[PDB]
Amino acid sequence: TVFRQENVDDYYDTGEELGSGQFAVVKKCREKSTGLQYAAKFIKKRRTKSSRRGVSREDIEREVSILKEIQHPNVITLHEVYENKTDVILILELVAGGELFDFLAEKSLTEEEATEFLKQILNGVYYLHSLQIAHFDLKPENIMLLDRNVPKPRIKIIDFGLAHKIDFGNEFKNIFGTPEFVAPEIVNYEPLGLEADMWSIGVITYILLSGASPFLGDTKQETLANVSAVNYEFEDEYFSNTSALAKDFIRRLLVKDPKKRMTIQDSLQHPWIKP
Ligand SMILES: COc1cc(O)cc(/C=C/c2ccc(O)cc2)c1
Repeated sequence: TVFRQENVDDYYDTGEELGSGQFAVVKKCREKSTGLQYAAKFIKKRRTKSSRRGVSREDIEREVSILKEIQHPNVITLHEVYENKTDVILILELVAGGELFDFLAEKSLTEEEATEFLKQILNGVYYLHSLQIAHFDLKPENIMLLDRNVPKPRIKIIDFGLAHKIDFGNEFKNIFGTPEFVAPEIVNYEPLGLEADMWSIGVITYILLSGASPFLGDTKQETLANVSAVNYEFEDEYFSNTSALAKDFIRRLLVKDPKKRMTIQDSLQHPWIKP
């Protein structure tokens, strides 16, 4: 699938940088014809068949295809896609309140503040999983606020760079996500499905309530070993005033066997969440 090959600079002006990663950088931008503001994600293309630098076109096309399907208040929307010899440039909805991760460093949240964020995450993931889309990269870095100066900020899931359609119940590919947030099946290179996202939600919930990462070791290999062994516990120093029902929600997500883990529908009916 080919994308728009006119120079993006003829149609947009760029501004402040919003984030940069391994092979991509995101810049605030403004469409000249409308004055509307977006986030331009420049993804570096691979320049040879067998290179390790840049992103393969198959991977770029999958991210674009997923983004084109989604329209939900808690997920980023795609506006346009351009390309040139060096980059694919996705013009994405602008979410400018910063990461949940940076918001988290400023506060530990109350259970109400946690559940207000968490319910929005669950609603976005419910939409995705209903479409058989696994995100495969859920973590505070990929949750951005619309306005960080309201008591209950609205959030959007970003970065569909690892997302896959799961039309056969599972996909057998390597997912090099962030060790602190990946499920045991990712660590063990097993077939992957929607369940991996539910584990990540359990990790996110633990962090929201405590400010601490449940599996984090001193090295990436320690973290991955802890994940595979389900080596976590609720430290009383951090959880002493957290309700047992909140701990129960987490416990039913941080389950090694994907088949025994709560699904997204289970998580919405769980007594901690269900109104
Ligand atoms: C590319 O690498 C990164 C790393 C990172 O920590 C954050 C971002 C921000 C993405 C983004 C997308 C759409 C928006 O509207 C606003 C931000 C990008």
